[PDB]
Amino acid sequence: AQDDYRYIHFLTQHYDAKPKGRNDEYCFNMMKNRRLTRPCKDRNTFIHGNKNDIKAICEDRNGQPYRGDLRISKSEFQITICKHKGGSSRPPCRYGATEDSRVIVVGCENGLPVHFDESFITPRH
Repeated sequence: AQDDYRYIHFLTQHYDAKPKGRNDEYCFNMMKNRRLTRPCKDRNTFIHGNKNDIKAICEDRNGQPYRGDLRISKSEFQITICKHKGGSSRPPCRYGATEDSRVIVVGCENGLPVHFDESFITPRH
């Protein structure tokens, strides 16, 4: 069908793949690169994982319906949450990369995963 226009926006924003650095200057170089985080937008999750498996959170099986609209994934995805620590004004802002490795709640629009909830907590954290 080739419906690869819609959630490319989603996978630019959130999804990454290969955090080669899960540090601070990782997230600061992604602050500069992605540039939707000016003047230092604080929290922002990147997801790392298989790209086809992000797509297949909007199956129904491999991401089951949570709260009659939303999806909760099957697989634990890596999430590197660049969460801005320290002084929040001018660059160098830097970021507190707090990694979790957990199931994610996303939401689908159209039947493709568009939304990302950063609200989902595990009962471990």
